[PDB]
Amino acid sequence: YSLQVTLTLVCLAGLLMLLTVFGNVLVIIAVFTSRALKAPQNLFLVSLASADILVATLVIPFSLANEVMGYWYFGKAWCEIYLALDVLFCTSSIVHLCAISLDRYWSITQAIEYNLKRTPRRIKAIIITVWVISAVISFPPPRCEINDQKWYVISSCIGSFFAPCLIMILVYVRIYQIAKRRTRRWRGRQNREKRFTFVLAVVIGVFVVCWFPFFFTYTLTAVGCSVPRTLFKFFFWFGYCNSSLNPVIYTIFNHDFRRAFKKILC
Ligand SMILES: Cc1cccc2c(Nc3ccncc3)cccc12
Repeated sequence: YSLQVTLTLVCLAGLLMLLTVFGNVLVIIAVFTSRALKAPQNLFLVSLASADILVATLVIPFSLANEVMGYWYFGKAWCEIYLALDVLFCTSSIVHLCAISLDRYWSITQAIEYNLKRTPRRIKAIIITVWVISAVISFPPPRCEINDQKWYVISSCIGSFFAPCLIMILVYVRIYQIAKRRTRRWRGRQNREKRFTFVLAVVIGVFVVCWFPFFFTYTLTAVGCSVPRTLFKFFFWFGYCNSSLNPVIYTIFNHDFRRAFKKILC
């Protein structure tokens, strides 16, 4: 492997881990320290931040060690569990994003009924269901490689990314259509149209641009195309990289969160 570039790589990934943990814990605090943030829907954000902190703190070094060291030095008793835990954490983050999107959609449409049914008990039930589905989809599993079973890989990739991606796309397309239909003083309204298009396109695009390449390229390898070469590692690294940005997308566009972060910083 590289002799000085390894220092550049290890340096860069430590930077990544730092940024991730920082932002996610900032959220967990703001959310836990802000009275205006005492809403049942922010439990999803808290769970997502906790999952991302766990992944960044523990899974990254083993993958940072791998590639860098160049081989799996830790106990072979760990690859079969390291890979599964990585899969579980990433799928849990994705499912948390999808559940947050679904809650937003159900709050925007059928607002009265869903507000009647927005109990913290239901919020916790959804959180536990997400975690249990993440555990179920990760229950099946000098070197360590990811699983290569075609059927298992295809099923896991499909049910862990493609379904939540489609659900998020549909829900946010519906939300965009609703906002546009309700869009029609006038300068403020037209400014608001532009603002919402943005906040949604960023949310719709960061997740896709960060995960679709890996999962696409992942299946491509599984289906047999396997054209991805080295770029897969870059696509792989884009995915962890996506987690660090994840809290920013979901918290910056909310004033109650902005002001809480400003208070915390100052
Ligand atoms: C099916 C599945 C779902 C979630 C994560 C997985 C993973 N780990 C990654 C992959 C991309 N970025 C960060 C971590 C490896 C192999 C399969 C996975």
